[PDB]
Amino acid sequence: HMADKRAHHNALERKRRDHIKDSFHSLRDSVPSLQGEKASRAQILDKATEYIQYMRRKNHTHQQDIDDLKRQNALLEQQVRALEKAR
Amino acid sequence: HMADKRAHHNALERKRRDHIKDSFHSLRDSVPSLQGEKASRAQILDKATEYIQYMRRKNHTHQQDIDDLKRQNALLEQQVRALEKAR
DNA sequence: AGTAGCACGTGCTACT
DNA sequence: AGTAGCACGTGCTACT
Repeated sequence: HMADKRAHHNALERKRRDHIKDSFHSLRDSVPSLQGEKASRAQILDKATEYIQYMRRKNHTHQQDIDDLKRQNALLEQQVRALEKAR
Repeated sequence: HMADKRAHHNALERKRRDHIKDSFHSLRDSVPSLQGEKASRAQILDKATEYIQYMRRKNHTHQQDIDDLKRQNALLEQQVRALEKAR
């Protein structure tokens, strides 16, 4: 019957929607701005998006800084090895 | 009437849900894994969560590496300035 | 044939 | 008094 066909479809929908609620919970706890405080689904999506843009830019600049200091370490190590050839 | 009260509540719900659909679109485009390809809402929430854990760890190690090279640049710059005092 | 996924509707709580 | 937000239901498309 229809009441049997609906109850089965409704059951499969709740179990799938409980997995989504768990994912919002996990995502909300992944953003330090929303961690521990009850936030709406609109805020979780938007803040995580802003936080991903922040992490990508900050990780990009840090990678640039690592390359700078490595090149600077290379010129310094070579200048020590050269100055150590003198007396 | 009820049909008037429902239509107004349904209208406010669609406009709010269209903003959430826009946020999933923005979030999906923030993850390089899901960018450009049609992904479900369960995947957007889970992959962004995995990508945030990845960015936080990789940004933490890069910050650690910047501190190492800076301390190493400091000992190298000092060793050059000392060796430059000789002849 | 069965279902994942989503648009849309609905009624309630808890706010403003 | 009005509504944001959510749990839950419902019917369809598009897959397996």
